[PDB]
Amino acid sequence: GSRKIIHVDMDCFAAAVEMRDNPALRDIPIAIGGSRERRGVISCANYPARKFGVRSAMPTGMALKLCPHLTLLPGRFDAYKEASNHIREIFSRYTSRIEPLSLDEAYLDVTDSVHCHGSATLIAQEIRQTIFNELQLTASAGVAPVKFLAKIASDMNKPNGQFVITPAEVPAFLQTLPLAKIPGVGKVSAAKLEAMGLRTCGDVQKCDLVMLLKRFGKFGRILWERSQGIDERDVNSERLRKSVGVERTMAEDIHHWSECEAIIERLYPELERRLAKVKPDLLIARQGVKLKFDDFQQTTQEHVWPRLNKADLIATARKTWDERRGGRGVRLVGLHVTLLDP
DNA sequence: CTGGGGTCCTAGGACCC
DNA sequence: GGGTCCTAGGACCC
Ligand SMILES: Nc1ccn([C@@H]2O[C@H](COP(=O)(O)CP(=O)(O)OP(=O)(O)O)[C@@H](O)[C@H]2O)c(=O)n1
Ligand SMILES: [Mn+2]
Ligand SMILES: [Mn+2]
Repeated sequence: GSRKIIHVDMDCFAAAVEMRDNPALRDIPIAIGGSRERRGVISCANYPARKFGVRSAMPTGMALKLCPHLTLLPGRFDAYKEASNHIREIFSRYTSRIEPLSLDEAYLDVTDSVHCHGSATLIAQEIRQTIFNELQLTASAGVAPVKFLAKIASDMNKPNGQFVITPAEVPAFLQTLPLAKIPGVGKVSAAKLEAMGLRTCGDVQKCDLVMLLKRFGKFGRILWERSQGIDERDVNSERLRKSVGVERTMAEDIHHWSECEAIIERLYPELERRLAKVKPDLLIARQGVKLKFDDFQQTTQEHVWPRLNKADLIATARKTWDERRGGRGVRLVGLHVTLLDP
């Protein structure tokens, strides 16, 4: 049919929760990210900091080259987690059809709700307001007939605002929309479809689908469907965690197995505790390890295995350390585990 | 000067048709 | 010629 979707997105989420519990940071540049001593990167940044040009996923070295007086915080999870619990409860009051994406996001299908006389625009306005009133944080909304447009619109108005796209607005909206804003079209593909001349949807709309399944396979279909603004994906509230990882990047590389083993001794207890919260008996499907060398190439060894076992990890890492390092430094060691199927 | 937590997609070989 | 599991890797998102 024609549904009503509401992408809610907390505005620079982890930064906002810091500014509220510490109003001193309200107007001075702040970021959450690992310190440059540790080779970290920026998670999020307040608006005083984005002035300078600091964005998420930026190396901390560069965040300070463009904003020296940047206050760097490590980050507090629950403070973000507890806040993200509340917003989800607030969604619960309006629908049960809630697809949580990350901590600050949520797709909401409201097609079958009469909370605000069946107007998605108010329901969105309500959640944004009632989140503000009880958590003292601001949120932003995107209303659309489908999932990906509701998300694009949530960044449309950006800070403490919303943006609505009706089916009559859609065909014009997609003429000028660049492929890179379509969630799932990141840097590499954006660069590639453009080597073929395709920068906006409207360029793809005049293209052939037979060939787009040649050059891109399945991804060419998804591209083609939304360059057409078709998106059948349903708001699923049932998705579960499939895997639990713990990984670490160290200040200066390591070159000897004894060091790598010393790291594994310390990340295993965290992986145990984390997996305990979900499987108190530790039964799993596969476990494995992950190295990242200095040439940034990354390798994985993982094999079917019944229960989180410390000694098999050290074993498997050691074997990977031997036959795949080629005597390069390694900047990252990590442990992984794939959950059982239920 | 490049995190840490994840998701989904691809592809070859193995296994069992 | 199948499906499906197993494994490794890559693009992508917050
Ligand atoms: N690469 C990344 C990107 C995001 N994050 C995490 O994602 C959160 C919100 O996502 P987000 O993408 O919405 C950013 P937000 O802070 O909310 O800015 P906005 O107001 O424009 O939406 C941040 O608070 C970070 O912890 C990360 O850890 N690594
Ligand atoms: Mn956000
Ligand atoms: Mn978000």
